[PDB]
Amino acid sequence: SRRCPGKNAWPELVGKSGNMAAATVERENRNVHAIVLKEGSAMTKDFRCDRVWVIVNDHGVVTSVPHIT
Repeated sequence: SRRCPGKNAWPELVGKSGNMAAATVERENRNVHAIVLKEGSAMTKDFRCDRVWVIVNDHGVVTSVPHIT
């Protein structure tokens, strides 16, 4: 059993504002929730469909792929 509804990764978000990214996740996937954080943020590592990490740079730009994590 490992198949959650909604997209699990938004590679196309790489390069977009952490806000637009998180929004895209919660919007495109109403079954998940995205959180905004910068590169190196002390965040969980486990897997959570309702949780999507939005890693952005000092400019608030999504540098890492926002995927169900």
